[PDB]
Amino acid sequence: MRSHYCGQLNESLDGQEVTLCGWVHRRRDHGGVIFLDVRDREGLAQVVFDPDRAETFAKADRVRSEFVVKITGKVRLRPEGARNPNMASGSIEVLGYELEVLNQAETPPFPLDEYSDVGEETRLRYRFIDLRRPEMAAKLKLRARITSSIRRYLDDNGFLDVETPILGRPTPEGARDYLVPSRTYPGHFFALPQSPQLFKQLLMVAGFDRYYQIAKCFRDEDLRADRQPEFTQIDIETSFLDESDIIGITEKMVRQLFKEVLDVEFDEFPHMPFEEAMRRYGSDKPDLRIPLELVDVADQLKEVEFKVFSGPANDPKGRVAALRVPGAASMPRSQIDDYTKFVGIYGAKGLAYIKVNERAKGVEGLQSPIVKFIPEANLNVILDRVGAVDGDIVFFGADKAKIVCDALGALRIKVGHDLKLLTREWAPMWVVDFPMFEENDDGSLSALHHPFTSPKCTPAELEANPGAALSRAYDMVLNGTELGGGSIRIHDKSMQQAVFRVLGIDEAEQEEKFGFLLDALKYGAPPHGGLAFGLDRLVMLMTGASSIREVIAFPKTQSAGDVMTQAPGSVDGKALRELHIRLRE
Amino acid sequence: MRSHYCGQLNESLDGQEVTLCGWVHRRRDHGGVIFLDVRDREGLAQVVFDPDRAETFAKADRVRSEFVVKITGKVRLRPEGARNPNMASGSIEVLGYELEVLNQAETPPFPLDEYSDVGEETRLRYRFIDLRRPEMAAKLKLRARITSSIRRYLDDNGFLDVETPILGRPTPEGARDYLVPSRTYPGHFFALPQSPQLFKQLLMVAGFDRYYQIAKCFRDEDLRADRQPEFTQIDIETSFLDESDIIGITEKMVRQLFKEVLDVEFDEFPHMPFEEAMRRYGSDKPDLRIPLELVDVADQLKEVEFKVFSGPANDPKGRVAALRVPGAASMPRSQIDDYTKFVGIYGAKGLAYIKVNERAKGVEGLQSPIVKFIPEANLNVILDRVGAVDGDIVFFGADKAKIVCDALGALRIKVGHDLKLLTREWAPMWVVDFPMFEENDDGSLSALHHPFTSPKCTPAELEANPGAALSRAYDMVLNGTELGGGSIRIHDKSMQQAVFRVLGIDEAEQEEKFGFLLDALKYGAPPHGGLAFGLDRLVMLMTGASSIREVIAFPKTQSAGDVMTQAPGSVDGKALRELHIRLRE
RNA sequence: UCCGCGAUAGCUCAGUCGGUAGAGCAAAUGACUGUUAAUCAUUGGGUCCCUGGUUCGAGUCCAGGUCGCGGAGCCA
RNA sequence: UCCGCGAUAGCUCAGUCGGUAGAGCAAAUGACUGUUAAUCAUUGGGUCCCUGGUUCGAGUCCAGGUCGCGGAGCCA
Ligand SMILES: N[C@@H](CC(=O)O)C(=O)O
Ligand SMILES: N[C@@H](CC(=O)O)C(=O)O
Repeated sequence: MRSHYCGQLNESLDGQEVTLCGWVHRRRDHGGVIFLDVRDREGLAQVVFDPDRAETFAKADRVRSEFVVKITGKVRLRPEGARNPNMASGSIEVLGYELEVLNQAETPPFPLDEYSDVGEETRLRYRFIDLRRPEMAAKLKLRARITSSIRRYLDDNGFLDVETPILGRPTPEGARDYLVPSRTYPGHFFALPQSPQLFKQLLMVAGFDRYYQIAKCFRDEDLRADRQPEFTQIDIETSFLDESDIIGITEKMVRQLFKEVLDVEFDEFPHMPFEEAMRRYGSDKPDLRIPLELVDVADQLKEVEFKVFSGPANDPKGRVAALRVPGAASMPRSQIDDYTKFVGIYGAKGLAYIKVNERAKGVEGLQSPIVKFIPEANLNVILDRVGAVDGDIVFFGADKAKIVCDALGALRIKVGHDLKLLTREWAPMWVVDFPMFEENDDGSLSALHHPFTSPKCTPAELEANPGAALSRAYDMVLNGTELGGGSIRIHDKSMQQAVFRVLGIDEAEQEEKFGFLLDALKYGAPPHGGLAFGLDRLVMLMTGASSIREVIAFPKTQSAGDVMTQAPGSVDGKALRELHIRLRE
Repeated sequence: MRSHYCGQLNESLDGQEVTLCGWVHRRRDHGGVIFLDVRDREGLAQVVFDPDRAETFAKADRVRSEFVVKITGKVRLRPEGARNPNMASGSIEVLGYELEVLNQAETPPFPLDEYSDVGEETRLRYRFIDLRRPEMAAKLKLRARITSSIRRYLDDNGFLDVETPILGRPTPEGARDYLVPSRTYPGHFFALPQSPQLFKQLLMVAGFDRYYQIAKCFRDEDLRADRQPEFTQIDIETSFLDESDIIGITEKMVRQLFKEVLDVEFDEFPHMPFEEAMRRYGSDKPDLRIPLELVDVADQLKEVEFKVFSGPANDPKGRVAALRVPGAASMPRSQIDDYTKFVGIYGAKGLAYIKVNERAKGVEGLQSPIVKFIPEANLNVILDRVGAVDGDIVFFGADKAKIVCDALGALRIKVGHDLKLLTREWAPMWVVDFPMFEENDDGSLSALHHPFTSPKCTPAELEANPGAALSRAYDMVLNGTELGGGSIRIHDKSMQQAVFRVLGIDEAEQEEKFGFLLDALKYGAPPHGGLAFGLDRLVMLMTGASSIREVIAFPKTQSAGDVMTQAPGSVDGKALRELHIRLRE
């Protein structure tokens, strides 16, 4: 039916006649000559109409925006003073022999025009015309191209595209599970998976050497800019491989992927320990595009008159880190206050600062209310260590380790972006050597990866001082965002029971919830380790998108609702009763 | 860590030493020589041990079934009288230099041996060792290879791998939807999709010319041998194409797929109308491997003494079809009774028959209680038309059209398999020219495809006598099973509202449930049509599997439960209350 | 919801007439240099799906219930 | 659950001091042979998120509620 795509009309097609189908982007009427910009998946082309055939002209005057039309005409090499740079087929035209309106179109709620600041609620309510926009279309086509490349790579390296079930068993240890009432088992529920974890491990026990799957995952947690309740994840699991082999394969994949699509190269991936990343960046996912760095300085603030410093400086559970931000002594007190509230949202009691103006003048030349409570010597070697000179300002996080790490960690990236201090485009890295556990506002512990992660120690050295236990885990970080990660799994069962005990799971749940896991571990489980990628975030980075919603066909709002389909919706009492449940108002 | 896979040890590797990791399939102990059959993803190999290195021997005597071991040895060209035909590396051996037990294994509940009639409940409860069996593994690897080929094809033809959301809006027209309580919208529910239908259509409106997706689909309906509650489906949708183009592309895909994997060719796909398929096979999915055929014969039974024949023979709403099954006059009355009950389960009041023994002897020579109520002439031309001779038997379905179609339709395939009358291996075909609607035990109508299917007539000729309306639908059938199908969609909105009205959906639901559809249709929807494949059934056919559960990693039971993970399970009252619901006992 | 079949050792299953528990395989131990579904011997192993009822007595009979398989309904 | 920002024509938004509704764009109509974000003119277009309360009077003020965005909690 169609001869060629509009956005694929080259100069070589001159003289030839073409039949193209598509939408009417915009129409320009001069009376004696009518212009149409016809759009399809490949781009836009221009069709011109003269009244020598007044019927086609009549079918050109009635045509409005976003009409679905089929045009047959001749490819005319357009004049030199009429060539369009933006249009890929802008050095060419089509004289319209015959036009047909395949379908009419009502006026599009928002324009598909250059720089129209719609308007995300409206773009989501009419997502089916929002994706008409070449930008969105390019993003989605890019996502498809990406998954194409990844699938190709993983297939070429002996991985098996295996599907794992969505309807699974509900357990109360991981993230909040979406529940599905069972019609056949009243009082029981299915649960949507956060990850095909247990299943992929079983597939390793099953003898499949290498498994991969681009799988749907579901978390009933609240949303954020890079977090959706329903997210697609690139699952990978292998047998008889250590962490070096795994990070090797996955890194190789990411490199090949970035070279196939964006055609970029990454030099090398720095392996950074968790401790270091927390020490000098205050984040488990450092943004290495920002040269700003946290520097410990509490060693010089032990016997100082200022008490909010010497407090945690002598407290082993906390620290006092400094943060030099350059040329910013000229900061208005307004901005300082904004930053103090900002570090406030992460738990910081306040935000001490030192404005450096003249270091040659000693204590004076250092504008700050704090400069009085700190001796000149300590002060000077602090400014020396932090690398500050005239014009800079040094912020201070002095509190519990977690608090200063989080507050200065976030302040770092914030003032990093606010001053545009990004030093490179792509900053890939590996965060390695994690702790095995962490405590959550309470004596309760939780694995910072997942309870199936292999510890470095033995099952005896684990239930004794679990805090000194390291995990065989590893995360991949790109431009401050977590591309993904994984770990080497437990296969000793005894060990698995050890970490299950230390996490508060007694043998009741061990048998009832994770019984099949222990079983599979006892019936000959091989050394296996894996990794997962957040496909959504990956595409968000590769496109350069602001939000995850920009790289998802039909995303959801912060309340996990879809404005286009009005989901979630109401269900009649019949189907509700059939699932053996009642509501409550 | 591993040098080579066990099942990839060729003769060329002779002399070379290899390190292979895997499971211990079975062990044979002769005392002075120990034999191990080591298995991995590629197959089995044999490792031999002599006591000249008694430590490795000690690590060979302790080893039992399904132990996870790593063996380093030398590839020895085994003697001629010891070569194994079944084993791919059976003309070779490995003398074990050093062995290491990577992990021990408890005795496998069922054996992984040749012809052990386990035992599907046990195979499902321990699915992680069931998939160790080379057969299951081969099935899954085949499935992966299939999806690989399909993805490759569709990608090569300008289709876009786009993901559609799982959490959608609940509607009460299609199949029973699985519901998901909303934590943020109390009293409202999400619903798992039966198909990405509306979404794929929106993606057609969105300007993406060609879309495909291997998507998860969910139906809360009871199960069968080829029906699961959670099934994977190959979704396809295109714009600006008619049914001929679509059936062309999809058929081309299936051909290429069958040639890439099984390396078979299909001659041509016969296009059979719905009416014909129902007339001479009594099924919308004919098994063309069975030469047995239904033949209308009611025209000869108008004024006959037998009343169960002449009843429906004069009734326009019903018919009298005959079914000749050859050489089966020798059938025991037991088998006849079994068949009568069998056609009984499909609504047939009974099952009249004629045993043909001697046609030269006239009415006698025809053993039957019915032969008395039917004149000799009519009888004889019936036997002539049905093609019966001495030794054959002719069954009769005389009832309402639906009843005889279903009962004889099923009897046909049953006696087709029971007598092994399969004439070819692959019988591909297209069933085309469906009716638009059908009534369900009630004045209520339902589209036999789906309410978005394009009718052949106009929106006026549709609300008037809807029974004379044909759909632009098409199904692909292989060996009697439905591989899939699709149709050309509605884009007139007026038409969509017409079929929505005739299906009992008032403008209330039209606005509330399918509002976004009508909207998208009004804002410039192109002529689009699509198709979907049941990937599960496809793999079931290509493998030659008995059940769908054989080609699914972790399938479910007839009550939609998983015996391995004990799903569905119970959830604590906290998470239950958080989703704003209560149970009832 | 309906029809039909089924549940006994780790696995496949027999178990009569209602009379108080068996085989093969597997496992553990033993012997053996060439088997490849190794052979051979010794030994261990029971919530007869659950719950009740009739019996002096229940794997066996009755009733209800649970689970697994095929089908009908259902599967736009 | 908490912090912050936000809702006015189809779209982007102004709306003062509480005084009874506006712009640009879009649409419909008109003119024009060369524009490419065409130009120009005429005309149409309001559930000021919802619900109440104070006022002679509410887009404006108060209270509760709904929705959308960023973040905290949360996200094994
Ligand atoms: N599924 C894990 C990663 C893995 O175990 O591979 C996660 O999402 O953190
Ligand atoms: N999704 C439809 C087929 C299609 O519309 O393509 C079905 O399952 O019957």
